[PDB]
Amino acid sequence: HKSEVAHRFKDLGEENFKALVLIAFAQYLQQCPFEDHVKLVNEVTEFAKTCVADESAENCDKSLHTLFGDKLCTVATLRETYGEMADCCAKQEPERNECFLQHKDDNPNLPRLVRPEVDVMCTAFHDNEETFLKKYLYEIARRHPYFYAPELLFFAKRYKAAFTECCQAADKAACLLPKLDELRDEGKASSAKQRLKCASLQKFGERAFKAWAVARLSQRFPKAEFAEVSKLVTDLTKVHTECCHGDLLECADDRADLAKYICENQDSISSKLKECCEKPLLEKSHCIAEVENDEMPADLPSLAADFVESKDVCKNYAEAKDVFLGMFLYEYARRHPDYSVVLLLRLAKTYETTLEKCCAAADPHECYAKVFDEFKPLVEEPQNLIKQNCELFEQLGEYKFQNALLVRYTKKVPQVSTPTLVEVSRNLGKVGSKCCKHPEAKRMPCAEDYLSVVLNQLCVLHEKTPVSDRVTKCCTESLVNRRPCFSALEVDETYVPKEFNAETFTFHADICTLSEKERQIKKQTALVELVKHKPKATKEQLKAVMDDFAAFVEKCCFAEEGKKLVAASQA
Ligand SMILES: CO/N=C(\C(=O)N[C@@H]1C(=O)N2C(C(=O)O)=C(CSc3nc(=O)c(=O)[nH]n3C)CS[C@H]12)c1csc(N)n1
Ligand SMILES: CCCCCCCCCCCCCC(=O)O
Ligand SMILES: CCCCCCCCCCCCCC(=O)O
Repeated sequence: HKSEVAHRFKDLGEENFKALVLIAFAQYLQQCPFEDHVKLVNEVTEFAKTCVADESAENCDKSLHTLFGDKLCTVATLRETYGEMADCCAKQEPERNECFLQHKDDNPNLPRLVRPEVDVMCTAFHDNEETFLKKYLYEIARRHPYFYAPELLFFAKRYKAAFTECCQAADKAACLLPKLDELRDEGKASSAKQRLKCASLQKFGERAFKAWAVARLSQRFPKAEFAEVSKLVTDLTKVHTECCHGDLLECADDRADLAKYICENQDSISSKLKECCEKPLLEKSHCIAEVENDEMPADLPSLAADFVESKDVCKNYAEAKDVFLGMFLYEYARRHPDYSVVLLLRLAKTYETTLEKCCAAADPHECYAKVFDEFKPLVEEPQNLIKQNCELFEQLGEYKFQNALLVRYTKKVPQVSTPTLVEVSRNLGKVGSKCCKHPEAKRMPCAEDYLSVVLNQLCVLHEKTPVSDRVTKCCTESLVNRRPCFSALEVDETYVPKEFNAETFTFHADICTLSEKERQIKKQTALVELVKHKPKATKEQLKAVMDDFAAFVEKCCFAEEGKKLVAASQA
């Protein structure tokens, strides 16, 4: 268009425009205070209004990158605060913005955000609602420079709904705190899923990402033909490649073009896209990315005809292996939306290995004739883990299930630090409470999403501080074999028990006033140290020690009765 900034202002609207501009500047100038960014937003917005009134006005014909880069280089504190980022200003726009992207700090050293009191938040939300929501956008954008800015607007509007409803209820804290914990966890999980998917795209290559996209899209859109799914996978791969690069402009236009195409070909893709495609342009791609699974045609034949019993299995495979394997993934994924994506990739890799061996053997047809039998043990393994863990979760509670996982994982790998074993087991316990409530149709896909972000953060700290050879051996393994190995870990019999420290098991009455979360973490910390001290302790012996601890904590609310509890448990 003649004035691109005017076109953006008319499409997004003034409110969304200012919010997106605040996020854009906060992701590049992460160290500048909130008041400086509010001034920059008002200046860009006032300039955009001159272009809407007259697209032929001065500088209105410049590109968004030029206008943004020129405005980024007008900051007086650019040389002193960001240093090498000021050297980017001596380059032309094609190289200047790339120089800006290279200086985005994915891990800035900013202090933790502290949740204010409920009465303070509600008062602040009432006094100045706009700056309240803008402060949220500023703090999260500067801490996550690659966070998709429209998705950040999606969270900000949910905070507005949370404070609007809860600050007028009879009990504000009971209403607001569960919603804030939900928005906090989903926000941290969103940025964590983006970082993992971007890092996996650079390491494992584009082929592995397309294989993942084929499986997930075929589950999402089972009524679509393979040519349609393959066209969506190509566009989706291009979208993620650029969104991972950091250029917000190219990322958003790609997602806009993809959502526009999907909404224009609903009859060839899915029937569940009626609601998402009626939403505004800013919310299309985000909505489609979380659309519900469509129903399968139900008239789908078996896969043995095209992939097992046909005489041209090796011929069609030799013509284009990834296309043939992609068609195998497409057909298997559209028929099993209850499987996890990594499970479908597990079956595709098995079918790929089989064809490589069989198509070169003497009798290929007889060789891969029983390939589907290899898929059954691979499918039963996660299914039996879901039933085994959800049944154990049903007998116990969330806290008791977390303590059950603590003893299991401490015996298997006691070399891991105690706060890590506690934090991981608590998160794995929340995975069980969230996914075991779903029916079996959504249990395995639910577990995959939450386990992928928990197993990665377990090794996000273990890669910086290695302490176990078995843990780091399977976080360097393939992505489809990461979870199966963690389930295949065994008890370390060659582990000498840790020395008994009296100060470790020593407890004081200060834990009786602490919150429930604090008393649990303190009790769960001592449970790991007990297993590290006596890994050969039976489940019956361990329960007797835990039952005496719950009774001693109730009676002591000191050190005299604690000495008898240590000596009795040490026998
Ligand atoms: C910007 O914050 N300032 C606020 C305010 O609104 N705080 C809210 C509160 O308690 N919040 C929560 C959360 O739920 O923890 C959070 C946590 S969400 C989050 N935190 C991270 O560190 C991160 O990396 N990613 N994500 C997604 C953010 S602000 C909001 C405020 C209100 S009155 C006042 N004086 N300050
Ligand atoms: C039409 C798009 C085809 C995309 C390529 C599909 C290749 C399937 C390979 C299956 C095994 C992959 C395992 C892995 O990459 O981790
Ligand atoms: C979320 C990044 C892509 C945004 C555009 C979405 C286009 C349709 C995606 C369909 C759902 C895919 C979800 C997934 O692959 O995990």
